Amino acid sequence: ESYCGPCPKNWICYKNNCYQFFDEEKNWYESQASCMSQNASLLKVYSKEDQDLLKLVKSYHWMGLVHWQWEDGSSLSPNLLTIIEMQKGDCALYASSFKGYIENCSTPNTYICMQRTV
Amino acid sequence: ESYCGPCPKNWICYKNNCYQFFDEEKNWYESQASCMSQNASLLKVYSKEDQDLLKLVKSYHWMGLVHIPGSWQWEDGSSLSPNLLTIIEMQKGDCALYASSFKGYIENCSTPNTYICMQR
Ligand SMILES: O=C(N[C@H](C(=O)Nc1cnccc1-c1ccc(C(F)(F)F)cc1)c1cccc(C(F)(F)F)c1)c1cnccc1-c1ccc(C(F)(F)F)cc1
Repeated sequence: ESYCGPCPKNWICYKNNCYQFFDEEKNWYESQASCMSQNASLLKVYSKEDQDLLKLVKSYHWMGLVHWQWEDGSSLSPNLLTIIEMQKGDCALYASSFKGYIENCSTPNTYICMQRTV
Repeated sequence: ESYCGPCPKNWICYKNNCYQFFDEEKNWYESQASCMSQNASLLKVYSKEDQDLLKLVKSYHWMGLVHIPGSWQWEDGSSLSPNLLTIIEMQKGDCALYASSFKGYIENCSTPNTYICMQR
């Protein structure tokens, strides 16, 4: 047993990360700004074990991966995501299980915001 | 305060409730026993606000709602709140599957289904 967080009330907490799904479709840049306004960033995938809840995510959602590195400038670690071509573009949609579909950054999509606690 | 729980280590926490999805298909009675083995119960729906994450649940899963011939009641013996679930009959049964958004499908208790456990 343990506690999870800290997270704001409207976020799912899993292994001390906070996740929130946004159903209003936006391009990658507008989604990034939305997460920032919530003291967060777009989903960053850094651990298959500590983020194994992402195996259960359905549909396709902006994550913070750009052409590959994350918003915060950090690199994509190997053996975390299978990146699959789909549409010509420089952004990627998260899909289960641990897949990234390359997508046009200007195409509206739903998105996942995430806050790390440490 | 800003922490959620307590909950078992690898469960999801939301508004101080803990949830775990089980992909193994079991009948209602086996699912109930599985949650109890983990010091939990099958999903109980009490608030569309506190449990609005249930709007995002895909597919159908056992919850702790049973018919006692009476009315629909939860495992713990408490009553189903009105205006919470829309109950839809499509099989002869005394048990119910949760489906989004805030629906309960009457289902044969013996039919294997995936299930959701919950702890508070
Ligand atoms: O992924 C979407 N739904 C699955 C789903 O239920 N998947 C299953 C598939 N097959 C079978 C079962 C599930 C499943 C069933 C019950 C639970 C339970 F234990 F919770 F009870 C969890 C999973 C999902 C995944 C993680 C957490 C939750 C939640 F906790 F909210 F219930 C739900 C989904 C679908 N449409 C739009 C948006 C989403 C979505 C996107 C991001 C996020 C996140 F996490 F990033 F915020 C959450 C939801």
